[PDB]
Amino acid sequence: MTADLKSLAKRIYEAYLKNFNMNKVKARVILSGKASNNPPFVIHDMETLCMAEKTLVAKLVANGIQNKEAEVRIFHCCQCTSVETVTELTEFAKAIPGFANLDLNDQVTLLKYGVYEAIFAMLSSVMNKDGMLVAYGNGFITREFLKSLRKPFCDIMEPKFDFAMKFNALELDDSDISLFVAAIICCGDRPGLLNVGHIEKMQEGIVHVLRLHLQSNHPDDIFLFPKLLQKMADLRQLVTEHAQLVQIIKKTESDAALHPLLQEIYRDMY
Ligand SMILES: *c1ccc([N+](=O)[O-])cc1C(=O)Nc1ccccc1
Ligand SMILES: *c1ccc([N+](=O)[O-])cc1C(=O)Nc1ccccc1
Ligand SMILES: *c1ccc([N+](=O)[O-])cc1C(=O)Nc1ccccc1
Ligand SMILES: CC(C)(Oc1ccc([C@@H]2CC2(Cl)Cl)cc1)C(=O)O
Repeated sequence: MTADLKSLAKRIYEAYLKNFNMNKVKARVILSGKASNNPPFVIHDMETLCMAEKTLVAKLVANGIQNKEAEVRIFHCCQCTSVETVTELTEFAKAIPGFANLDLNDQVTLLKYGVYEAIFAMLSSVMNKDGMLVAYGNGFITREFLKSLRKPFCDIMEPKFDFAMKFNALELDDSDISLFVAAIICCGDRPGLLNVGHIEKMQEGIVHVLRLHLQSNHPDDIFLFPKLLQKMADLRQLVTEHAQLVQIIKKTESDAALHPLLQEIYRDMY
């Protein structure tokens, strides 16, 4: 249990709560509705989509996407939410003791492979069996409407709902997700890592606080730590399959222009 570790556990917790505006507590209260009778605007078909797109009429006109196919509009603003999460993650990583001290090539490498493995883990916080919160909790896209899209777009988010359902069953709080996300970033297994030895030292410190933190917060889930280690493996597989589907859609779809920042991350990944 010790004391210095508890401080580190909360440095990682105070960060995250500061960099990620949408956490599990806020999301879990919206989906519960036990704090407001003003539910979010549900998006379950093309009509509700075009309605919700009436608000964001400026972002679409200036971006030249107003008259694009429905699938290209969704996975284009949704692509904009990941560019924001990558920025927040880059700042959250600074709170990880030892990360700012590593070589820039290693920092860029760790974030290059860990951003999406964490985007999908945190994405589960705003997901249930029927949909996921969007627009900072103001909207709610249905899990079925995303499947109703034409392939391959309909095969993009369904795997995320699959992981989220099994992941959310572990019943973690932001205190646990923070350390978990920190462990994802500190992974000495990423390809091309220079000082592969030091990063392993930094990962052991985080993974150790995570094991002790889970043992202290979820005392009855003896094997919660092994379960999370398995989830880290599934996230790596989930990102691999996802990144492969972006390259496929990047050439076979002449109307879906990938974002520049995300274009560098997906380059020569898996
Ligand atoms: C993304 C796609 C479509 C819309 N829309 O039809 O309004 C909105 C968004 C979105 O993420 N908006 C947003 C902006 C700023 C902060 C939170 C959410
Ligand atoms: C980001 C947020 C919202 C929208 N939108 O719905 O108009 C678009 C974006 C965005 O980043 N679009 C984009 C795509 C490709 C290259 C640059 C910018
Ligand atoms: C896509 C990925 C992540 C989020 N998010 O968690 O804020 C949202 C979206 C998204 O596509 N939102 C959306 C779609 C359509 C209309 C409004 C908002
Ligand atoms: C997690 C998420 C939403 O996955 C995507 C989805 C769509 C795209 C864009 C449209 C093509 Cl396929 Cl060029 C890139 C990444 C993201 O990275 O923002």
